[PDB]
Amino acid sequence: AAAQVLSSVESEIGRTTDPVRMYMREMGTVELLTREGEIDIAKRIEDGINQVQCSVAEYPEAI
DNA sequence: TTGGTTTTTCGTGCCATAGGTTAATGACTTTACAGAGGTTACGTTTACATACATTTGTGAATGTATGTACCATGAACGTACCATAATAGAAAGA
Repeated sequence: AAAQVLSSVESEIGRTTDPVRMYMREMGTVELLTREGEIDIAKRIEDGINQVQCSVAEYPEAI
């Protein structure tokens, strides 16, 4: 959703081999998250860890 | 009157009687080689006490080992002198 700006950037770039500008042009796609926006990410982490632990608990020979 | 055959002495040559230095094998005798017999001072073999090493446990040096819970949201963070010409490349008008 941000490659249209990166194409116009790379049209100006004369094959820069320095990884610093390359790194801080690939990392600039995702913007800043909000303060309470990562709470839902943490809850999805909770749901994933709980699903893995339920999959372990349904295995009978783990005990 | 002169040359040459004949003849006799005489010192010289040949033969025989005497008598002495010195070769012979030996018998020497002296030196050298061959025979055993008592004595010396080592050279190899053996046992025994003590020593440096080398083999063990035990008290200290470091070293990775995982974490610390007000708030920390994009940049190079100071690099650098700018020579010269063979050979290609990506486009721009011929």
